[PDB]
Amino acid sequence: RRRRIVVAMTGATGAMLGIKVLIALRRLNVETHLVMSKWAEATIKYETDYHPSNVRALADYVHNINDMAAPVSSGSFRADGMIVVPCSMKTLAAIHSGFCDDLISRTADVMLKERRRLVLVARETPLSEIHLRNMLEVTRAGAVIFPPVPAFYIKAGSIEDLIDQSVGRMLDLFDLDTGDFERWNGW
Amino acid sequence: RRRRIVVAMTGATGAMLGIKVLIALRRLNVETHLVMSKWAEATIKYETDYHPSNVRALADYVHNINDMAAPVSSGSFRADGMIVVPCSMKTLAAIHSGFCDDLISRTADVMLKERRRLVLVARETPLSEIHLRNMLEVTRAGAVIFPPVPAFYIKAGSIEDLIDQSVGRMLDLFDLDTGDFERWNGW
Amino acid sequence: RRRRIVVAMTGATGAMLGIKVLIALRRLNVETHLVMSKWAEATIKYETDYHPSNVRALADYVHNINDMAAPVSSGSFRADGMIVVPCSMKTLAAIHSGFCDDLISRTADVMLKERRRLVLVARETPLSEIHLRNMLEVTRAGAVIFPPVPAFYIKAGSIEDLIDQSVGRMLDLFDLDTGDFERWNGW
Amino acid sequence: RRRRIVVAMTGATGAMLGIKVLIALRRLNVETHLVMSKWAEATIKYETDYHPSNVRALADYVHNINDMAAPVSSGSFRADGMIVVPCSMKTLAAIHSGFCDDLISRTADVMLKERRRLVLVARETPLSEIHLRNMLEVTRAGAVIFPPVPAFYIKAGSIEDLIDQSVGRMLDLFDLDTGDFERWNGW
Amino acid sequence: RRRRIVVAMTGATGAMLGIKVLIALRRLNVETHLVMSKWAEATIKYETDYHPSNVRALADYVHNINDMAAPVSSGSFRADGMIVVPCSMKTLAAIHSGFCDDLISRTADVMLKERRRLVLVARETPLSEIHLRNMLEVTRAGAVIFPPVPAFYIKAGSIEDLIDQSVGRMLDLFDLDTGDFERWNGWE
Amino acid sequence: RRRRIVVAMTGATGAMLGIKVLIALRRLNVETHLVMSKWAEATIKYETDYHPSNVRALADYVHNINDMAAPVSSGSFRADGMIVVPCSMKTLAAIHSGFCDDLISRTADVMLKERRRLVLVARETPLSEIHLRNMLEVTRAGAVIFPPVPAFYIKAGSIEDLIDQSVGRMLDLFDLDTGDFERWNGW
Amino acid sequence: RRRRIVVAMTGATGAMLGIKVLIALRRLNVETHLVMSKWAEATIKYETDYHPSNVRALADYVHNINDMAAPVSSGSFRADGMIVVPCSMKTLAAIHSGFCDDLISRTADVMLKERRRLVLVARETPLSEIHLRNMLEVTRAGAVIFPPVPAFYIKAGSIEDLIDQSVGRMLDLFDLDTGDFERWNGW
Amino acid sequence: RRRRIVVAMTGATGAMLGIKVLIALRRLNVETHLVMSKWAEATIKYETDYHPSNVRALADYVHNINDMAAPVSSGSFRADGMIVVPCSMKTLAAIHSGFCDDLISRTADVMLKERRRLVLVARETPLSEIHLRNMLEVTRAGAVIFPPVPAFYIKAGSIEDLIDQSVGRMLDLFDLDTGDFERWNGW
Ligand SMILES: Cc1cc2nc3c(=O)[nH]c(=O)nc-3n(C[C@H](O)[C@H](O)[C@H](O)COP(=O)(O)O)c2cc1C
Ligand SMILES: Cc1cc2nc3c(=O)[nH]c(=O)nc-3n(C[C@H](O)[C@H](O)[C@H](O)COP(=O)(O)O)c2cc1C
Ligand SMILES: Cc1cc2nc3c(=O)[nH]c(=O)nc-3n(C[C@H](O)[C@H](O)[C@H](O)COP(=O)(O)O)c2cc1C
Ligand SMILES: Cc1cc2nc3c(=O)[nH]c(=O)nc-3n(C[C@H](O)[C@H](O)[C@H](O)COP(=O)(O)O)c2cc1C
Ligand SMILES: Cc1cc2nc3c(=O)[nH]c(=O)nc-3n(C[C@H](O)[C@H](O)[C@H](O)COP(=O)(O)O)c2cc1C
Ligand SMILES: Cc1cc2nc3c(=O)[nH]c(=O)nc-3n(C[C@H](O)[C@H](O)[C@H](O)COP(=O)(O)O)c2cc1C
Ligand SMILES: Cc1cc2nc3c(=O)[nH]c(=O)nc-3n(C[C@H](O)[C@H](O)[C@H](O)COP(=O)(O)O)c2cc1C
Ligand SMILES: Cc1cc2nc3c(=O)[nH]c(=O)nc-3n(C[C@H](O)[C@H](O)[C@H](O)COP(=O)(O)O)c2cc1C
Ligand code: DMA
Ligand code: DMA
Ligand code: DMA
Ligand code: DMA
Ligand code: DMA
Ligand code: DMA
Ligand code: DMA
Ligand code: DMA
Repeated sequence: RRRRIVVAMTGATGAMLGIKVLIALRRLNVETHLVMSKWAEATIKYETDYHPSNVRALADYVHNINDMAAPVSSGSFRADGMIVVPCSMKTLAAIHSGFCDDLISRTADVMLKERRRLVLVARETPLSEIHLRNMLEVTRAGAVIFPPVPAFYIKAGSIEDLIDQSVGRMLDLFDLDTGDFERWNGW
Repeated sequence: RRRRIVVAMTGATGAMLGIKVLIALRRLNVETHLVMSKWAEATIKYETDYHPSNVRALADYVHNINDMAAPVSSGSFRADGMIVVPCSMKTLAAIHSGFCDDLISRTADVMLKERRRLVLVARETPLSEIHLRNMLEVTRAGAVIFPPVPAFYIKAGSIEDLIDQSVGRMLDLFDLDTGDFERWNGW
Repeated sequence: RRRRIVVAMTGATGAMLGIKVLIALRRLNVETHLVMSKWAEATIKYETDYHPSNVRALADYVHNINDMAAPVSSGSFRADGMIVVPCSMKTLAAIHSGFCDDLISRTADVMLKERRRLVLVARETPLSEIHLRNMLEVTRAGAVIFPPVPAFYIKAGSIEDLIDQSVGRMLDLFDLDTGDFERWNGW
Repeated sequence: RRRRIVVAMTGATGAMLGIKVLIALRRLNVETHLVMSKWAEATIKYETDYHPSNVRALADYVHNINDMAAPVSSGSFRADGMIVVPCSMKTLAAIHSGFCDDLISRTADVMLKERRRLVLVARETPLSEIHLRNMLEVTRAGAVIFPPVPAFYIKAGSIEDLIDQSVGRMLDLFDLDTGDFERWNGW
Repeated sequence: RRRRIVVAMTGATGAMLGIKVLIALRRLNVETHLVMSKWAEATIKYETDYHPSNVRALADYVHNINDMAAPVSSGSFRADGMIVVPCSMKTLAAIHSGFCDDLISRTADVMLKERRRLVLVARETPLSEIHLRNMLEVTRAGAVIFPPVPAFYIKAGSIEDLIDQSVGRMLDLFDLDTGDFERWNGWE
Repeated sequence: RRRRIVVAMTGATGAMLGIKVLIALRRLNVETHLVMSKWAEATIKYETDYHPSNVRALADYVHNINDMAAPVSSGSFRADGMIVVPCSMKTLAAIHSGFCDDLISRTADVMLKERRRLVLVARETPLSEIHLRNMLEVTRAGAVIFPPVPAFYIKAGSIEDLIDQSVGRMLDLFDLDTGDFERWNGW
Repeated sequence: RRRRIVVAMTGATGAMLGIKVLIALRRLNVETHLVMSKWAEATIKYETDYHPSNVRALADYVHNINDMAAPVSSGSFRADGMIVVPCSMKTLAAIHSGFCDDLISRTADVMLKERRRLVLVARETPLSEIHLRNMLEVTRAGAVIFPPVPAFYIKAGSIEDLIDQSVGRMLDLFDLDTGDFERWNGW
Repeated sequence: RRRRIVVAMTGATGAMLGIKVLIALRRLNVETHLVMSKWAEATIKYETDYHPSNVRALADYVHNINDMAAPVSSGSFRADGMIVVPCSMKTLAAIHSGFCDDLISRTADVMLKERRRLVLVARETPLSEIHLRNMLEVTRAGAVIFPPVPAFYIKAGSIEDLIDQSVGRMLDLFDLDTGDFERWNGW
């Protein structure tokens, strides 16, 4: 019935990106399935005013990071995509290597084998050859690398305006239209 | 005598990153050599309150984008590094491919052959396999890929605070200390 | 203004190598930051007369293996080098793959992206194609593989004499001279 | 009816490893064929109390390094394996490249084409990309790389104890049990 | 306390390039360690008015090509870099393959493993796929390929002027300024 | 009925090499088709006594650098080979990449697809990994890389002697004998 | 005026192939330049009735294996091709690696760079991955691998009949027709 | 109880090699399973005095080339190895590509997956890059390439003497000793 998208958050800086993804997906009437890593919860508390319990309330369903029996861990579970936002280099490497020992990496591993859209908001700078090799080869395996670089051409008035443009551009990859930002139409 | 760094700006969004790099380098008593692409001047006018003539005044020397006889185009010219900020995918590809048909790509080509530090603030999202292949292989050739992703863990109060942290992290790669941002020291 | 070097120990045999690196680095007035793996602590207990607390007293600062918020885990933290001594195949693989899920592998991951010297005293024999592929490719990413093979040409009288020579050659890679071993100068 | 093993010594430090291999193999009733390089003889004289004449007496047969007509140089010659101990980087590269211009490299070249066990006690530190590429690719061709790294977990009392453990683990690869060292069996 | 640079000469044409490197480094108070191959000595005799004994006098220390126990053959030996000038395809291949069976190739092999600057003035034309593969892959291992192609834009009045510029550009890679050639500064 | 050879000059130093190639080819009764890049004309003026109009007078036919409709730009046009002398790194990369947006790179692109001899006098030092990758891979596509390195073994009396020898060796690749230099015949 | 072909013999079994190549080329009015390795001379003596001096008399010119100043060692020397018959794995590896430390490997190295026909009668069985890697990659560099495998379909009456057929097929690669063997034209 | 070896003959010249393999294996008390391709039967008739029915009588079991249900086509069937003698380039390519559309290529495909010894007496000269790519990559997959090149150093008196030596060296790869040829033991 309703479209399903798995939203995974990891311990890279940029926790507000994952929070605003859940808000935008809820408004778009998308059934969300949230998984938060241990260090994702730590960065949520430290960088934002949200508590992990507040972020869990923004999602239709929540699954435990270590619960490999969760419904989303099986390819038979029907879902239409997954976004890891923000995505740490550790989780990027787990997905690239195939070492799927938690629910985030396993569900991403499953999305790739089932040929479902997987978007990794990989946040790190500068990049080593390890990071770039992982990005290139996971891209060839089917994933989409979305570095959250600001779009300064929108003449933003606040940090939130840039984050809203980024979140809207992320969800474009699932053929979803937030209508929350100004798309380019020339000068 | 004074350290020399070539500062190149291209037509990717984020012109304020290159402007604040020139300001920080001037304060650090670094002799700067500025080159601006045609579309870099266009994005400076459109996203910022600066005019190209204002940015040129922030640099000790300015060289024309099409002047292949400029001093910085020769490896015999002594310089200590180059940063392309912001760096478009087009200029990243010119450097990766070796098609050095303007002063920015030629000077970058020269920095790589002379084994001088070259930093590319490559701004694009999402990334295709073309972008990532260019990033990986130019990295193996010696360049440093620095995607300008914000560091939200600093609890920034403004867009300028995030840009200042990014610029300071860029210049760390030249062993320069702005002292303009708060470095991580735990929670 | 002292030089900072991260000393990481893992659960490969040869715990005395890491202990003597700390002792050396202290005598040369280097500020050492020690991280010990869980199995490093076990190997320290089993094959040396030291206790992990004795090892911690040899370092200027100690960080917990699971504390991903430690200062050394960020590239903004300035450091001059990192040595993993001894380095197990497990940790070598974590660094090669990029699966940086503890402080040793994350700090090493940061050293590579910030282009700082990383020395892996990788101890294992014989070597599989997995080990050698990881060594070769992590070398291309910037790390130095240092197998702790004895230099019998020094005509040592004890195991400790051979360890001292190995430790001295390790620290040569950071441009540090222990002056504790006979450098080669003909027969 | 006796098993034949070619024992080759090259000019890497650690000549005692090859001497003890000859002693251990004689104990095990293996017919040994010794080949010593020119710089192996110099190394034997420098760092051991053995003269090359003493080492030749430890072997059943001795062949000249320059004698490409020696029996071991033909694949039609029955042999069960070969160990280069210690193995220099030069000889590792001769075997990797295929430039078989002396009896050691040619016999190793023959062992690989006849699909016989070839162990290279490659001793060098630190390792360059050249060394590791040669190790990885000669491994894929069928060779076993055995860095002589000490097993400190045996809680040794002398340098000789650690050499004995290494020699025993080397000969494990030929399915031989010296019985002179303590194998791991838990704490 | 002085900087040490190993200067290796091989049997590629261009022996004067190595001779002028030794002279320039002496001028810069660099302690030079010279190794000459067998065919480098033949090339010196044929192409120059120097005898190998004259070239050896230009260096602070000279090591035998066959002496694998020379000080420079160990990584424990302190040194800031090595330049092979001129560098034959044979020696380029020895370094690329790792077949380090003489003092020049072994010392270069050691420079690469110790992460020290290694410059190969590789002289050959035209180039085969063998040469180019060796150049590309040894570059990735850390070496610098410096083909001695003349910089005609200096408007030289003699062969020696072009050689002096090449030698100065070589030593730039060791952060050394001979001050004996005109660096580019736009159109004169 | 005469052989046709395209002579292309680019903005690398060494303009006299291309001028002498034209003179040598004229003496050998070869119909030459000249294309000069914009920066080739500037280098001709700067480092030689020739004017570009003098160089055009040495050729049988001259085509404009931006005229993609020139006869030599089509494979249907009969031609026996092409030499780019001197060849910049920029034009080397244009040919390697296939970005054939001027008459020199397009004609070279055509020579490769029609399996005609293409000689690139690629002049640059030192060489980066970008340059060498382009040289290796364009060689595999069919091109011949000819770095203009002097042949001191001819015991030359002037710069012109060494240039004459290089030019003669260049034209050897087209099975042409200038007879203007001394070929090697032993000591 | 006459065609020049370098004939190189190495220390693989099959010296009679090289001798019969020299006889066939003399009959075809080809100027032959012979180079014999040290182990080719030993092989000639052992498995043929020829003395090396008899083989030298079959050639128009002879050059010493260690004479790097011989005429054929330079690309400036006019020559139409080279055949190494028989070709050892050692010499195959010297050519593949580029380690051209004798006149045979240097002349072959020169033939490849000058784009002249090079035929390697590589004789070894079985083949290792080293041998096949060298064969494949030297082929891509321009060489032709000619294993001297007998053509039994000619219905030979002696060993010499099969040798004559191999020699004729070898020289087919130089566009030469010995005319002393029966080519295939159906049953 | 008895050793089983699959003997496959294909349509390359050298049918007598396959016949003599069958005779040698019968003498060695090895249970042989013969498969002949269509063009091997034509080759047997043309260059030997045997009829295909005579060759079938030399084997213990015979299977039809198109019978994909034969016992040897399954990995569950116990067998100790397989030799394809002689091996055409077509069959070499079928095994390399995996296009196992007859019993010879499928049985070889099975031998590789079950990790059993597979020897390909690949006969062709000269070799293309296609042939050598197939040889190299099928070798890495487990097969042994055995070019039937004669060993002239045995000082043979007839064609059959050289064939007997090749056959004995072939079966050396199955740890079998025909004992009817002189192995090398010096001059
Ligand atoms: C405050 C803080 C910020 C961090 N930011 C990043 C980051 O931007 N990128 C990254 O790759 N890792 C970052 N890390 C490190 C990761 O949290 C660490 O590698 C962790 O093991 C990743 O775990 P996870 O992917 O399972 O959530 C940060 C850590 C902390 C404590
Ligand atoms: C307003 C604007 C913003 C742009 N932002 C980017 C960008 O973020 N990344 C990118 O690769 N190209 C961007 N482009 C496109 C580049 O300007 C374009 O590819 C141009 O050819 C690059 O030229 P240059 O690198 O020589 O300056 C942008 C263009 C415009 C007009
Ligand atoms: C006594 C002992 C000795 C060990 N020696 C080695 C070794 O030499 N090399 C290795 O790769 N692993 C060795 N291991 C196994 C590692 O401890 C194990 O793989 C562990 O997962 C490594 O974890 P760490 O790198 O986080 O310390 C040893 C284990 C024990 C108990
Ligand atoms: C005293 C001494 C110790 C050496 N130790 C090593 C070593 O440990 N590893 C290495 O690759 N080369 C070492 N070498 C250099 C080799 O001996 C040199 O490369 C030589 O050419 C190897 O030749 P071979 O393999 O034929 O014996 C050493 C040389 C000397 C004089
Ligand atoms: C006069 C002369 C000039 C030579 N020039 C070159 C050259 O320019 N490039 C090259 O690769 N080899 C050249 N050689 C060949 C090398 O000397 C030969 O390959 C030798 O084996 C190299 O040995 P080395 O590198 O140890 O000195 C030349 C030889 C001679 C006699
Ligand atoms: C005086 C001068 C000398 C130059 N020499 C070289 C050179 O030797 N090699 C090179 O790659 N570029 C050299 N360049 C830079 C090229 O001219 C520049 O990259 C240009 O874009 C090449 O354009 P073209 O290949 O279309 O002629 C030189 C430039 C100048 C002004
Ligand atoms: C009698 C005899 C036969 C040989 N046959 C071969 C052979 O068929 N293939 C091979 O690669 N090496 C063979 N060799 C070994 C080579 O002679 C040896 O590797 C030598 O180093 C090659 O040197 P060269 O290529 O410079 O002549 C044989 C050696 C001897 C003594
Ligand atoms: C008389 C004759 C001799 C042949 N010799 C060879 C040969 O030596 N090598 C080869 O690859 N093909 C040779 N062929 C071609 C093969 O028979 C042909 O490619 C066939 O398709 C192979 O089929 P098979 O491998 O299934 O037997 C020969 C063909 C004929 C008629
Ligand atoms: C947790 C669980 C039962 C996973 C199995 O589903 P899958 O994605 O591995 O595919 P399949 O339905 O074939 O088992
Ligand atoms: C613009 C110009 C004259 C470039 C030449 O310098 P380079 O970097 O190509 O090196 P070199 O000094 O050897 O010519
Ligand atoms: C604990 C912590 C702050 C980790 C992030 O380090 P970083 O190097 O990724 O920081 P940045 O790239 O934003 O400078
Ligand atoms: C001394 C000698 C005979 C060397 C050739 O060995 P080989 O393995 O090539 O012999 P063959 O392949 O002929 O059995
Ligand atoms: C001549 C000689 C003794 C060389 C050893 O140098 P090395 O670098 O291989 O030894 P180590 O690594 O122990 O310093
Ligand atoms: C100026 C022009 C006609 C270019 C097309 O040449 P082409 O070789 O691509 O065309 P064709 O394949 O028909 O020769
Ligand atoms: C003995 C000798 C002169 C060797 C040089 O040959 P080469 O082909 O390398 O010289 P060049 O490239 O100048 O023609
Ligand atoms: C004719 C037949 C039964 C073929 C199956 O062989 P297999 O080795 O593919 O079967 P399995 O894997 O079940 O042993």
